[PDB]
Amino acid sequence: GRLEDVTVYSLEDLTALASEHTSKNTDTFAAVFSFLSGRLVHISEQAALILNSKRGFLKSVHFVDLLAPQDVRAFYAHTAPTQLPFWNCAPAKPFFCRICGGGDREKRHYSPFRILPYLVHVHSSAQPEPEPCCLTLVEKIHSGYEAPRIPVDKRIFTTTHTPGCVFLEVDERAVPLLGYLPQDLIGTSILTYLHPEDRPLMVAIHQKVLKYAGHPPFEHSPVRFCTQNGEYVILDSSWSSFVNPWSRKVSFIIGRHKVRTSPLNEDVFATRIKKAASNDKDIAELQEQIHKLLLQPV
Amino acid sequence: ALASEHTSKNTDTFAAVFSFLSGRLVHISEQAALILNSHFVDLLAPQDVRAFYAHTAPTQLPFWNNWPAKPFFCRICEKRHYSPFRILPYLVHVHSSAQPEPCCLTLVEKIHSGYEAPRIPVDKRIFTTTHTPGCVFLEVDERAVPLLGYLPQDLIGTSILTYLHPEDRPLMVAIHQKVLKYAGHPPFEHSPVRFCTQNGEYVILDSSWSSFVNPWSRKVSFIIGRHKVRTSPLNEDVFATRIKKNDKDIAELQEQIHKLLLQPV
Repeated sequence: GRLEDVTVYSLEDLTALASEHTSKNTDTFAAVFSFLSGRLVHISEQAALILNSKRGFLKSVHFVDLLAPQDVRAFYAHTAPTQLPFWNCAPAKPFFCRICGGGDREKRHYSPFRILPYLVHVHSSAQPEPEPCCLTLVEKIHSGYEAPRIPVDKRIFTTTHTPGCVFLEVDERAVPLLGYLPQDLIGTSILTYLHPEDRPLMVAIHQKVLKYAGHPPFEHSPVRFCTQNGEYVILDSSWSSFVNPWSRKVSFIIGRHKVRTSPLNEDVFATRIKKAASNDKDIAELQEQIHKLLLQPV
Repeated sequence: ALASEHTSKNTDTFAAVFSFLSGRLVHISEQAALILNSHFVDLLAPQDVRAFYAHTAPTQLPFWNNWPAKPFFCRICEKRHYSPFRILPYLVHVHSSAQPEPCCLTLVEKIHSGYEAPRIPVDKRIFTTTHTPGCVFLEVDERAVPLLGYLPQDLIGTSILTYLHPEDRPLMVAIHQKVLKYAGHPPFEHSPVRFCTQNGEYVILDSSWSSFVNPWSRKVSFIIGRHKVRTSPLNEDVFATRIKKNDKDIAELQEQIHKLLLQPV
């Protein structure tokens, strides 16, 4: 089908490919993996240091095997060879993953990474052509409460949720603020992360969500939100909504959250065990009643 | 529930239960659209395999008829043919000689062109879309599938502009001007536009538009349209082979839309 040129690369071209990103700092690497096999065609010399891994081991892994299993689905979704910009018009959408250095399921430490993916072709000949590849610019990220430390007036993030109180969207600013990746939140319920003493508050919030539909956004009472290291952070939030213009019902609820405290353990990404068993009791109670009150048109 | 059995269906619907961490389909309903075999991720079109995995990842699946399920789509077929199918994936558990599996049960519905066999009523030829300030599709409702020929995965991430008749594209500038002007008000109509269905032929779309404005950064966040096809396309099967398959001259248009859509309101 009448196609424009590709720009094909080869193995020695890959050494320099995004040296601008790889020189940014000591947390960045570039990986190129084949859409055919899932194997690494090129990865930066510094990636063994950054993943705490070994150069040999990595030239022979499938990239996905490095990924935390929670993240494999976002990986496949965000790297589909069909959404991908080519590599230089609007182009390049960040996702997140935890990636380990592939140790031995005991010494395996996952760090969170921010990824920019691009499409690329390389070298050899199969039955037709030169190798479709993903170019991945990777960067280790840090808890917003360490080191640098996101300034206080910048500790803001945005989320949206369904009338069923299920998260639809979370902007990337949340990640170093809460220690979760977007995929951890999407499809889960906001109520789960809330302090129990604070969940009933959502009732009045969604009542205001109706009252103020078509009106500017409102504030209410702060709520404690559980970061992934387990400690709570106080959200000071503004809320509003989008009502479907045709059936005038609330389609989603939107929050801009100012994070007003810091946890004690400054590392929101610290490894934690947490029991996820029995707890959806008062949760379905609130979800059911909030949903219910939200069918009132307009 | 925890067993080894059955739910049947019928008439361009059938069930494939397949082995989870495994491969081979356990069960398959006596109904077979085109020639037997005994394999299943294998029956999918190249470009659909990514969706088939996303929507059937064991964690996303709900339990069967519990005490809830959401569609995805693929083309899941000389050599080959490929039809469109609507799917509902579930997690269930099955017995074998191998001392309970993990098991995904899927209910599969062959999809017809809204125009072919049992045509969709004219009053029901409505669907909705959303796109960014940069004219890229974010959301497409299922009801677009039988009407355009494309599965949502073909359209999400691509540009509205691409699909519009070149004759019709520059209405988009004005349609976006009105979006700013009618921001905060109920939907508006503007001149219609023609949309290139998957087979090659165009249809007229009569639409209303509105938008969602970010409440803090007072700029348009996305644009929503509800559309109604006026007129059957030249070809019946909106899914049929498709003939005239390059073109640019779009990019400038989208910078213009994107630039004008920067105005806070």
